[PDB]
Amino acid sequence: TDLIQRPRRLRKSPALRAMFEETTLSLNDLVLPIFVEEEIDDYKAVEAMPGVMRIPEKHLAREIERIANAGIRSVMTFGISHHTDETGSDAWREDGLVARMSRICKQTVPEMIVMSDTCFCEYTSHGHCGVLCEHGVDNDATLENLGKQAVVAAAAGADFIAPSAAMDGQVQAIRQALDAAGFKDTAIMSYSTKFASSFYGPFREAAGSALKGDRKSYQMNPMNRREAIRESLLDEAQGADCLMVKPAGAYLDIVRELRERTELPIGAYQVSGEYAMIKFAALAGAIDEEKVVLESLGSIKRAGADLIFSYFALDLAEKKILR
Amino acid sequence: TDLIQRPRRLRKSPALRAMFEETTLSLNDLVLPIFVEEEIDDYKAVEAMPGVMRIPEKHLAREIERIANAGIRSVMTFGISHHTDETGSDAWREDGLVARMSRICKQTVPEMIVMSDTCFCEYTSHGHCGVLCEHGVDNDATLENLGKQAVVAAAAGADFIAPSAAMDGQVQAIRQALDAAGFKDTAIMSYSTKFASSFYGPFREAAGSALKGDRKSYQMNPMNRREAIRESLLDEAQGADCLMVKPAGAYLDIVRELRERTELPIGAYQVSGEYAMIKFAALAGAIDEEKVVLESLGSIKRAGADLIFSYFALDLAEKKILR
Amino acid sequence: TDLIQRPRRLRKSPALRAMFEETTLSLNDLVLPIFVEEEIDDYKAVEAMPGVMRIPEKHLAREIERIANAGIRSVMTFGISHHTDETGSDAWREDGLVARMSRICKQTVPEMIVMSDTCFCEYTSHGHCGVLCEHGVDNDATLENLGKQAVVAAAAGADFIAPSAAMDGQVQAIRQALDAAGFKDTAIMSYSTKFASSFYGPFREAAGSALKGDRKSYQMNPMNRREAIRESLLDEAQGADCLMVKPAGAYLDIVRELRERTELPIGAYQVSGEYAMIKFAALAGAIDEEKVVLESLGSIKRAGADLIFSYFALDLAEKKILR
Amino acid sequence: TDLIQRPRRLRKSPALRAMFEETTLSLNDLVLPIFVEEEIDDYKAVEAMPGVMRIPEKHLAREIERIANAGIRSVMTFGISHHTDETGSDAWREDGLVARMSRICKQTVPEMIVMSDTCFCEYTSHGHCGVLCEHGVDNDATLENLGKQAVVAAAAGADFIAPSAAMDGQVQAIRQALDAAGFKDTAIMSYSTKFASSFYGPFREAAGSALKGDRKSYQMNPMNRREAIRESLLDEAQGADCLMVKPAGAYLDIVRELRERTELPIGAYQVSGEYAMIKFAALAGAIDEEKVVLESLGSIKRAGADLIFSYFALDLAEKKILR
Amino acid sequence: TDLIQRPRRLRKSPALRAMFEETTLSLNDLVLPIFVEEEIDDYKAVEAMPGVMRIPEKHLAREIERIANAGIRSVMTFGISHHTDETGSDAWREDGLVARMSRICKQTVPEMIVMSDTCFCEYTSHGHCGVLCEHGVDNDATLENLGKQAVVAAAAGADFIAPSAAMDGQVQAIRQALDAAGFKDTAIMSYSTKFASSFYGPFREAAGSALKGDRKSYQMNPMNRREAIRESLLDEAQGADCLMVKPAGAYLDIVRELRERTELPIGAYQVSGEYAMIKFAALAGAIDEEKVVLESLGSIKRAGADLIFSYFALDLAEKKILR
Amino acid sequence: TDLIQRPRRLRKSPALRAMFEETTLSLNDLVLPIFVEEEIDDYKAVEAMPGVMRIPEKHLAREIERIANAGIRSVMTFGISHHTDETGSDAWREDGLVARMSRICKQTVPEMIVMSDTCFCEYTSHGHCGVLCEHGVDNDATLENLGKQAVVAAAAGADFIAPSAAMDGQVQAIRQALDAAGFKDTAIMSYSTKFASSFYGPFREAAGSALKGDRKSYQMNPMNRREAIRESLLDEAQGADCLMVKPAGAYLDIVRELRERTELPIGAYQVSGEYAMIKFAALAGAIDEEKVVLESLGSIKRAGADLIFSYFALDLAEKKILR
Ligand SMILES: *[C@H](CCC(=O)O)CC[C@@H](*)CCC(=O)O
Ligand SMILES: *[C@H](CCC(=O)O)CC[C@@H](*)CCC(=O)O
Ligand SMILES: *[C@H](CCC(=O)O)CC[C@@H](*)CCC(=O)O
Ligand SMILES: *[C@H](CCC(=O)O)CC[C@H](*)CCC(=O)O
Ligand SMILES: *[C@H](CCC(=O)O)CC[C@H](*)CCC(=O)O
Ligand SMILES: *[C@H](CCC(=O)O)CC[C@H](*)CCC(=O)O
Ligand SMILES: [Mg+2]
Ligand SMILES: [Mg+2]
Ligand SMILES: [Mg+2]
Ligand SMILES: [Mg+2]
Ligand SMILES: [Mg+2]
Ligand SMILES: [Mg+2]
Ligand SMILES: [Zn+2]
Ligand SMILES: [Zn+2]
Ligand SMILES: [Zn+2]
Ligand SMILES: [Zn+2]
Ligand SMILES: [Zn+2]
Ligand SMILES: [Zn+2]
Repeated sequence: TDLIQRPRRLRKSPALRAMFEETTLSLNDLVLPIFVEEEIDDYKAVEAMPGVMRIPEKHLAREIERIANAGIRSVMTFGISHHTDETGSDAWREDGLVARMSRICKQTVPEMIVMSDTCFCEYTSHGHCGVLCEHGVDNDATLENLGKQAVVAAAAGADFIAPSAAMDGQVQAIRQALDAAGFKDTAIMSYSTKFASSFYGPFREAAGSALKGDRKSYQMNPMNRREAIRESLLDEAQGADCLMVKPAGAYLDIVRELRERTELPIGAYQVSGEYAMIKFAALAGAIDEEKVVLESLGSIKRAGADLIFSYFALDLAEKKILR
Repeated sequence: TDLIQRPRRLRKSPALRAMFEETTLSLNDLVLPIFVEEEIDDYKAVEAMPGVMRIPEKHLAREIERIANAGIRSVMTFGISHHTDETGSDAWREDGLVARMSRICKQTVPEMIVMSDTCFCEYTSHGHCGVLCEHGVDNDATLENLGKQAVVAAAAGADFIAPSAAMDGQVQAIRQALDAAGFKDTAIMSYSTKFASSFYGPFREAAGSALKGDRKSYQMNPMNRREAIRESLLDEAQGADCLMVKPAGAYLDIVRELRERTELPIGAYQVSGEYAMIKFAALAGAIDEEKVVLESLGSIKRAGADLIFSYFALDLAEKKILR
Repeated sequence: TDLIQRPRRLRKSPALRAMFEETTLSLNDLVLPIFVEEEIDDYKAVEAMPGVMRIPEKHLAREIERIANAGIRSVMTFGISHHTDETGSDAWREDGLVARMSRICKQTVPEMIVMSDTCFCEYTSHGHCGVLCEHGVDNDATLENLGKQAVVAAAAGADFIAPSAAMDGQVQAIRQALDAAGFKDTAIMSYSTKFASSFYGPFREAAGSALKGDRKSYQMNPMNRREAIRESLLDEAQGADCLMVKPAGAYLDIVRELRERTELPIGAYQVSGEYAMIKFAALAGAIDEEKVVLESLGSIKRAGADLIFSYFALDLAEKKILR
Repeated sequence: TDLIQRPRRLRKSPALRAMFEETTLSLNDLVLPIFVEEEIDDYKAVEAMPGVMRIPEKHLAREIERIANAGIRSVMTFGISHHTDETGSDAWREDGLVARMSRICKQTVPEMIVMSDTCFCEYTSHGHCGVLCEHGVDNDATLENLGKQAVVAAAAGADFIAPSAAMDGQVQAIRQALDAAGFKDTAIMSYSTKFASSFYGPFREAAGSALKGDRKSYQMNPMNRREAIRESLLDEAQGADCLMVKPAGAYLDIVRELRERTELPIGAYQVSGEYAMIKFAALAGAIDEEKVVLESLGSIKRAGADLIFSYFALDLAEKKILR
Repeated sequence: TDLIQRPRRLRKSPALRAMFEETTLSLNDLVLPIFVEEEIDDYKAVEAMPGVMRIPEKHLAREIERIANAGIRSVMTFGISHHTDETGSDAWREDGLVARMSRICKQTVPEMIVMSDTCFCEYTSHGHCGVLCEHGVDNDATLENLGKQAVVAAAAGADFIAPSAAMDGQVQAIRQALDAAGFKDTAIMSYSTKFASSFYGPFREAAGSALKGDRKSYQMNPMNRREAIRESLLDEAQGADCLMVKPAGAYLDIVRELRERTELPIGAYQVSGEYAMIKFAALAGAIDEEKVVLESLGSIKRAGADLIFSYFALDLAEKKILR
Repeated sequence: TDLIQRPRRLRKSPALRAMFEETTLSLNDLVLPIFVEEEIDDYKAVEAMPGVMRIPEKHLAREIERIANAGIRSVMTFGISHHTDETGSDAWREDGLVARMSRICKQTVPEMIVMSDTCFCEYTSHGHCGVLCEHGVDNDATLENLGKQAVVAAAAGADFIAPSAAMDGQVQAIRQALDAAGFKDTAIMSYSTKFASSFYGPFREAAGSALKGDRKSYQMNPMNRREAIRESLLDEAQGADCLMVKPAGAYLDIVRELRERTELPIGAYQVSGEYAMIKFAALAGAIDEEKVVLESLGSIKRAGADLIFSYFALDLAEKKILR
């Protein structure tokens, strides 16, 4: 045949493929989500997320040291509340679970970058991400509370306040609140593009969010690509230090489009449902877990993500699979 | 607070979200991959693909009628061979499994759009997609054979010849051979950007591909986004009627980038590993299968895919979930 | 003051800066240029390149093993000739220095990616990169000879034929000659954009190029950015597998502009003058050598280079500074 | 051979190359950095920067007249302090070294465009670019001081206040301060994109900055190209009259990307380490200093810089190498 | 008022404006059009072009020496014919005026870059730029003759063959004829975008073009900007070494649009009508000639022209106004 | 010859050329500049602008009726002052020449769109466009006065206030001033991109501006294309209703670049020097005035101008050359 162009020439050997690989994945690209349950004794297994367990608050010092020894540079904290109410007020109490998870992490490992999930669905009796109303989740009532929670977590040592409530103006609210309390240097990792996904079931079981309905009046429609970009750019305008796309696995088109529309770092969340789909397919012997995990995380990097939130990070770190 | 812009305004009710949904998915967007096994009597369950089964050649006429009655408009045929050899020559036999699958489908439902998968990994003793040589898979020898296969599948009635061998210049070779044989109107559905993915294990089980090594010397590197675009644009230059990204699920950044680089239709293959990942977490109770399938297929459409190859297509049709 | 945007927030600690670093450099990005001198016994120090030495052909098998063991994946071969003449014909001798360098490397480390520098300035009595004529360097006569050289270097095992003669149509000539001789799978690493730079003095000393005038009638003008892009895009049109910008150091605007104009891999040559500039200020105590080398190579990667030709590569490998 | 396109046609002679040269370099493109040491008698040689010497304040009138007679249109002043303290308060004293270097230059040569380096690393006991804190260099404490120093240098006659502290909001601070003191016409040359480079060693020896640690908590990461663009555009937003990339030699990709993102003039700093690398390689006889200097400065122009800060400017001017 | 942005800041002095000037004009940018009349003894003044005169062929050797000594690097030759006929055949006579003008210039100043105007309007009895037929000017018959003219001007030493006949495919015809005759290195300066302008009256007077009608059936419509770009891009596709916009003065939007659509060098012809307009208002005392000429030529450079054909070039050179 | 593409096909006849002409010029595209001298009796001829005469204020009613009867839709007024002082205060007197020229025009012809030139160079003793200072023309002292003049001309009936002072923030100043006085509906035609051209000599003689020096500290440098765009976009930001490029003839590249950077209407001024160059070349019989005038104005339209200020408009209108 007559072909000047033969893409296969650079695919002949492992060495050639290595030399021409366009995207790299390292441990530094990973942020590890940790679930911490207050007022409890033993680690609790999360059924829907094989390998994942609620860390007892009294064992957090031990765990964050373990995580840090594995090479993990960062964690995103999620608390399981034993003090849920109507407005999730435990979250903004100077000594509530939110403040303490941060405090225990920063005090045990000063160099650990601690990102504090910032919401109310794990602390409200109804399970919704804010103050409920005859209306639904009240946007501006919630903004006030997010700002209050932001200040106590910032005071507790959190490096990033990561608003995941999907409230309009959330970044501005929190930016205004941190600044006024003297936390002008505390960064905001905004879950800027957060879809009303059906992939969060395993996470709600693990973080114990008591929601019976859905989050469609605040988390955005999965189908809306132009809206997804607008969501994140409104947060860049508001001062966010880092932007994010969640879920990440089935939204790589969003990640890539966003990368082309901002100079800001972009995080991407490999959600619980993705973790779950890989784990159960591997358990059924249908796929090779490690190859599938590396290809998955690699694609997220390829699409333009600077940071990836992944429940596989520790195992990848300890088993020296990523360095 | 004072916010003029409130994305949440159009999220208040199901009616508002329906009005403002940017992407829609119909039954028409789906192409159904079918496994046909010659010389057998009972349908065989594919263990790695819960719900999928090999159709006995003797029952193909009944199954294609069933699919057509469900409202499925197109299928992609894959055969399980009982006559494999070194070069997979049964594939270009005027009456081999490949020609017969097309013949039966088109004779049974003349309006059925039949896409014939065009390779050899299912017909070779070594399980590689072409002629093995001291070299590895010999590109040009395989081009010769792919052309011969093309003419007999077209001769049997295939509407599209779909090369999945990942050989350079495969679209040009198939186009010349078809035109020369008087099949200038037969279309080419090129598996233009086809990654050396770790997500095809379930498929190889279902199709009986006898491969011990890998396809890394022809299928392309998962990490190479620039190369991915170049792979499809080369096929556009050689005459493909339709391009394709495979896998789809973890490659929607690629689908989006390609959509913006061509005016040609783009197919996306929701591969066996993606199907198994959904099926197995649904069976373990971790996710809602239907919600996850529709969100996954919807994402593929949102990223820019015009057609989606999906194993869930017949259930979606029969359960009237998509019309 | 009141600033919402504070770039300094992600600069506070080594961990934060590591997380947000946009570019990374690995050992894999580097290609090692090697000088091999036939008919000699002792390694010769190149005075202008502190630390570099000509490898005796008799010791090449030992040095290529040493480089391969350091983890270097690829080399670019340069010979010092003891059999120079008017047309540099030893370069296309089935058993000349050029063929032998490749033969030895590939025989010794089969997995070594061997790029054979393809020119004549090291084999001609006049030191010009081709056939001298009343005219100057005769483009088309040199094209003929470059093709012949290509086939014998491919015949000896070179993985890439790297034309550095700066002759028009050199990639097309080399591609036709290779294909015709049955080397359709041999790749071309074109020195596509190669400037008539004043930074090659150390290299000419090390390679023994016997040139009294300059190369301004073939190598291109350092000031011509539009022409630079056009030079590489022409080579893309002629089939090059990889393009290149040489020198790299003072031409990262060119690397960036080319990166945005092609999907092809781009190499960048950190030339001898750049190496000498770093080596000599490091020896005078003016800078920290290691910090400067890594920042320089990192910049080349940041600008868009996929591969970097660098004389510092073996020290970087052995001192485990890059992996 | 058959080539319609022959790039070499316009390279045949010096006249042709001259006619088609795309980029030009003149003396007007150069700004000369001068080091002035107070309370001293003799010129002090800078070991790390051969040819460069600290000018005794009492000899500044003589030197700026010499510089101006050579054709140099502009200088950037750097003072060596004999009055260093905790906050570098000498810099904002109406008669401190900063104010006097400007005053002596503008009064001796009224047409000389004087740019005043605006920072504190040459005036602080610790050597850091601002007010130190338990925290590190205090951003907003430093902004106040930069504004105060800006007003006295502006009052002393400086044409450009050139903030090189790498503090967020620095341009706004200084713009606000000059305006309020009635210096609304005084321009700001912002070191808008200033990297935490390893190429400043020779400069710190010459300007005597007493820093033991590093500037990584304020000067930006060398590897971050998207961040580099954002840095400069934030300064355009803040009112800067001219933008700048420093270092310039190994950041030509940054210079070019920035040129494409703003209508503003862009300066580029050929730093001390670059000056040093060229001087020591030339001293070792490895390169031709003049050819290498002109090619270096030419590339900076080629990449998009309107002005170039260069320690070679005077010699280039006196030796009538550039006009 | 409160304005952060004050463009006036960099306009305060001649030194500041010199520093920030974005475009420069040198003697090197200019090409001098020369009129040579065979069989005459005295230089003839062109009334419509104050200052321009026809050079007697007998004095051409003296004038080309004069131009070369002024520092002019290139000329465009135009002959006044005493041997005109129906097809302008003296133009392709091995020893006709066209060949002789080149011969004399190149023999006298070998380094002179000689561009030979390539047409027939100066050699035909009817004054049209080619072969007249029942049809009008016959495109393909004129292509034949333009090729023959090309080879004899190249044979005489012309560095560039400049077709100004406005015939379709003229660059391809001239390129084939040159290559075939062994002139593969002769360049083509195509008058690629050449408008059917009303500004050539002075030129026709000076060149003696005997035309009674117009050139509207070959030269293009002044109003057609899309067509203008298409005209030059077609010549790029046919191999031109350099493109051109003629006239220049009232077409700088075209120059700018073309600059952004090609990487090729672009010439711009400051035509006779533009020269006469400047000369006559300068003579009537309405404008300052020198200031207007430099501003006009500067504008042409600012718009993107690499070379400018200008009748003012020798005065500019001799009066040392441009170097 | 073999040419699929023949641009000449659509040039064969006047009908074809007419059908495919891309740009049109009509009378509606023209605004006519008128000079009105107060306290005088007879029309005064402008020597430098043949055909142009100062209209005696007492004859303005007659002239604007004549102009309006010719089909002219608009005029730009310029007054010749008999009451010049230090600040040009006649311009903001409720009954000064500025207010009266507008009043007489709008009252005689209510439908006439009257644009009022808004500056001080025709009313200041020194001839500069504003309040002089030890500094030069005081920007903000001038802004106050421009606002005051804007209000009286707006009150006098002017439809457009056209600031031609080249003061920073001029549009904002005037927008603020008109709004506060209740002239929120009065439009601003900003001479947004106004170069320090050498083409205004004839205009200064006609409008009698007493300037001995130059306007280079406020009108912008002719060579600065990026600055030219920034000038106009700052005015769009400030609220200008229409933008403008002056001069227009030699700045068609600017006009085209601006057209691509804004949705705003763009005016272009065919200045006095252009008018003068065409008139004197025509008088000398060197060019055809009408063909040259139509081609000139046509090019300005072609480049992107919506409106053209032209001294030829009335003659073009009366002679029914444009309709
Ligand atoms: C290409 C890849 C199959 C393989 O490599 O085995 C042709 C079939 C694509 C679908 C595979 C799947 O669904 O996993
Ligand atoms: C091209 C230029 C070499 C020369 O002109 O002598 C091939 C080698 C590139 C590397 C030269 C270096 O490292 O200086
Ligand atoms: C093309 C047009 C000449 C014509 O049509 O007479 C070749 C010469 C261009 C320069 C003409 C001028 O300077 O007016
Ligand atoms: C976003 C929404 C979670 C929810 O429960 O709605 C904040 C946490 C994201 C992680 C979800 C996951 O991993 O599935
Ligand atoms: C920027 C930072 C200098 C430093 O010492 O950190 C201000 C001066 C730039 C010149 C540095 C050089 O020339 O090396
Ligand atoms: C702009 C500047 C005129 C000046 O005299 O500086 C306002 C009027 C423009 C018309 C000038 C002309 O027609 O030459
Ligand atoms: Mg939001
Ligand atoms: Mg392919
Ligand atoms: Mg080339
Ligand atoms: Mg900054
Ligand atoms: Mg043409
Ligand atoms: Mg302005
Ligand atoms: Zn929540
Ligand atoms: Zn296959
Ligand atoms: Zn060479
Ligand atoms: Zn500093
Ligand atoms: Zn002609
Ligand atoms: Zn004025």
